[PDB]
Amino acid sequence: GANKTVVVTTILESPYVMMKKNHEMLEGNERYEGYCVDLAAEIAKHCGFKYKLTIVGDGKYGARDADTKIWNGMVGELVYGKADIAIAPLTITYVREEVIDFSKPFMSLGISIMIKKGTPIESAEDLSKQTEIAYGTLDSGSTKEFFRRSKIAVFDKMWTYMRSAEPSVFVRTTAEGVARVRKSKGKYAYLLESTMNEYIEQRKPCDTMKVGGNLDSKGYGIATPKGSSLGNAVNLAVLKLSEQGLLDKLKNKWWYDKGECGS
Amino acid sequence: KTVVVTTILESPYVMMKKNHEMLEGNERYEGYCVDLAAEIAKHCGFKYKLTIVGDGKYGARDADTKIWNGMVGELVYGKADIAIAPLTITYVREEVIDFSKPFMSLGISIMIKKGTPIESAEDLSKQTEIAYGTLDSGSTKEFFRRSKIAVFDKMWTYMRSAEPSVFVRTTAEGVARVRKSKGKYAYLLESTMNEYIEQRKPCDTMKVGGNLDSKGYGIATPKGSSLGNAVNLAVLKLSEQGLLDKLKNKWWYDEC
Ligand SMILES: CCN1CNS(=O)(=O)c2cnccc21
Ligand SMILES: CCN1CNS(=O)(=O)c2cnccc21
Ligand SMILES: N[C@@H](CCC(=O)O)C(=O)O
Ligand SMILES: N[C@@H](CCC(=O)O)C(=O)O
Ligand SMILES: [Cl-]
Ligand SMILES: [Cl-]
Repeated sequence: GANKTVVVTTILESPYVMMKKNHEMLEGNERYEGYCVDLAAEIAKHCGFKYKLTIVGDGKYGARDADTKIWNGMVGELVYGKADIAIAPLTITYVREEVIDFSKPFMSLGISIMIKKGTPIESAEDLSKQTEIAYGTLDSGSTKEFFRRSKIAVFDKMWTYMRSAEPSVFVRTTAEGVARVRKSKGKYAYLLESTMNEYIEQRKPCDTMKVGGNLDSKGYGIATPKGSSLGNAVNLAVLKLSEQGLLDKLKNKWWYDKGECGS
Repeated sequence: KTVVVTTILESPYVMMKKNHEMLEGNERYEGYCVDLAAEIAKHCGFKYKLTIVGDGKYGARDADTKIWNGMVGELVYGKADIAIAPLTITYVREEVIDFSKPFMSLGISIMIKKGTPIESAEDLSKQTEIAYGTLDSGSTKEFFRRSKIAVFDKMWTYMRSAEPSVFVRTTAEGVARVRKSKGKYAYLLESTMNEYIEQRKPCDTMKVGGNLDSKGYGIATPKGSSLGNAVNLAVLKLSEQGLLDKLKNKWWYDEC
């Protein structure tokens, strides 16, 4: 049929998608800025479609309820036909690839540790061997599923602690995890993707840091419903933008050019 | 029936075993990609035959004839069913073959003989005493040829017309040339192979600077192959189980 506006699901996650300072008087895509906003514009230009950015209603990345088998978050938006494409820091995973399609990765990341500066923690093994410093992850995301599923001894030990910790060590948004690190006087460490860790490390008040190596190695992909006619073009678009150096330029723009913690 | 796997002799991905002359079939070979092939085939449930690519090339399309050579050509022209190798995911290749999600990350990197006064690609571009080049018929050469990025464009203009040729036929020859040119040759190659060589005797090379780009190796299949979906899920499964990390540790295991 005639061309239709593509519905893009995304999530309010800095610096991927952020409200512009004057958003209260703006409409449509103009309300937003950030890495994924710029990426969405590039992808759409290369694939030749118009689009509408829509923030996912439940503010979640996407997990499958064990009871009802219903997908929530952005994955759910794609699975149930509420969006045509997800352009967001959405991690490529086995269980998601079973139900949606992913482009080749546009950004690499690994699970990493965020501490308040001066916290006596250097590694995941460090965390697993003590109890004074609590630690947790985001809900409904790939990091929590990583620990839940891991058969690796250290990570399994961490999961058995996290799943039963009281009060809950899990948070609903990345921002909540960051606040919890900043406010807990070194007694909370946050497990999150290295991309978000490195971003926060450059924001005032510059009181956090990433420690140790990454726990795994993965990537974000642009996601489409299985069998979507958009998948092929979007995939080539990602590889073209990568080859041209544009993805590198966008990361520099949003992570480091705008960094608040010096040169 | 039996899946024909095209691969290439490239340490530590695929190597001839000691006394391979008395061995046969898949048993002749060892390495990261040999182990990976075994895991993939187990998860997908097929039997396979490892075969070394006839022309010993990764794959490039000839400008005139528009014929693909190397492992890419073997997939394009139906000589193999799947490629399991350090085969780089690129735009131009994705137009003619399919790739799994990446099983290993890499970037183009600089190898120098230790003590060479080079810190970066920018450094290389702005001098002429030290010659530099890349592998033939591979993604690295194609990257520089295609690049509009100013430093890389400048490097390409020099490399394409340098005499004698700065290009080499195999990775081993690039490394040998670095080691024998007394610091007057730098080799542009993927960080994976750079890091591997860095840890092997005579310990006289090193990787300098950051990587020039960021990409990955994928398992490749002909377009519309029945194997694509299962292979892709198998890679992600192996990744999440931590086995790709274990295999990297094994074959890049630490001479220096
Ligand atoms: C090589 C590690 N790995 C596993 N396969 S993936 O999850 O598609 C991925 C994506 N991006 C970078 C790395 C990466
Ligand atoms: C994020 C960079 N990037 C470009 N897209 S790719 O070439 O499919 C790839 C593969 N592996 C890691 C990274 C990677
Ligand atoms: N990128 C993750 C969310 C962040 C996290 O889980 O740490 C996902 O797609 O689920
Ligand atoms: N991995 C490369 C070969 C090595 C190189 O080009 O440096 C390819 O697939 O072409
Ligand atoms: Cl419309
Ligand atoms: Cl430039």
